[PDB]
Amino acid sequence: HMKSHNLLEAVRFDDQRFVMELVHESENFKIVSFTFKAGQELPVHSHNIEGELNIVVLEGEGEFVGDGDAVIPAPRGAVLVAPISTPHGVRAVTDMKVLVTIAPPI
Amino acid sequence: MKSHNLLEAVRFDDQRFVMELVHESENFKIVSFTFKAGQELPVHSHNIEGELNIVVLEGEGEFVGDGDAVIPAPRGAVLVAPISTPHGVRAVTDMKVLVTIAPPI
Repeated sequence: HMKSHNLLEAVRFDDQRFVMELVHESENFKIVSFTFKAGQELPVHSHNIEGELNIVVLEGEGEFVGDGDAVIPAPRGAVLVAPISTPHGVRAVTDMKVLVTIAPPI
Repeated sequence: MKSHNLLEAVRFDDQRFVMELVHESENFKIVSFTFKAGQELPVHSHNIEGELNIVVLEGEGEFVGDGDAVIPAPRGAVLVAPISTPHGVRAVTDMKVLVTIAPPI
């Protein structure tokens, strides 16, 4: 076991690209955060396997990106749920942090 | 596939916390809980393997465990715990959390 992470207590930016940080990994799920400066992006991708992910916008605003660069607005508190095999990406409009939970883990 | 703006049209109930199913599949169950300040998701556990995570989307609270032990849960805090470890949530301010359970019970 049991533990907490204050994910907005101190965020880490990188001006050249997004920052990826492992929050948790077990047999049950993998939890990772992505911290973006405004305009940065986690490019659209997928892993050709079973399971789903959810992407929760913790801070800032952005877009959930998919197949053909199609976008869903991702305001703070928005959650995207998708199969891991479905192309997904994230684009930050403002400085932004998201949490990704993947189950089962890749 | 599908997105939910969980801080849009937030629903509170004066008498009890509001639980809303976000997503359910074989992989995980995703549920939101919306609390007025002072409301609580009572400490609970199920004797089965798996874990849950609780993400604070808005407001501030406390993650609650065995013996009423607390861990501050500011906005953006994430609790990860076994499903079998006693876990609850207490809202200090009006609060909304997202809970992901894997595998779902």
